[PDB]
Amino acid sequence: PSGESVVATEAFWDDLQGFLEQRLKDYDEANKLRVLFKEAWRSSF
Amino acid sequence: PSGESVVATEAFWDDLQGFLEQRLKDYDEANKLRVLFKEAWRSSF
Repeated sequence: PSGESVVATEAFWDDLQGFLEQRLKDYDEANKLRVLFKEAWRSSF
Repeated sequence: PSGESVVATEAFWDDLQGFLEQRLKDYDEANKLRVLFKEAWRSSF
């Protein structure tokens, strides 16, 4: 992986939010960041 | 943690990029995303 196709996966963002949940201790906030970061990644194109 | 003060830490973003490195298998790409996502988080304010 060069680092893109995996980022384009729901699995990536699920685990990404999983990490966010671990650190932030908040599902909803981690969810907000999952979306925000994914949209930022979308703007990376 | 409500999910913000930890996100405001370099440690958070370091581990965040660590996760990105694990999945993406690329330090530079993971770094790009660390910055991008952090700037997105900045725009969350």
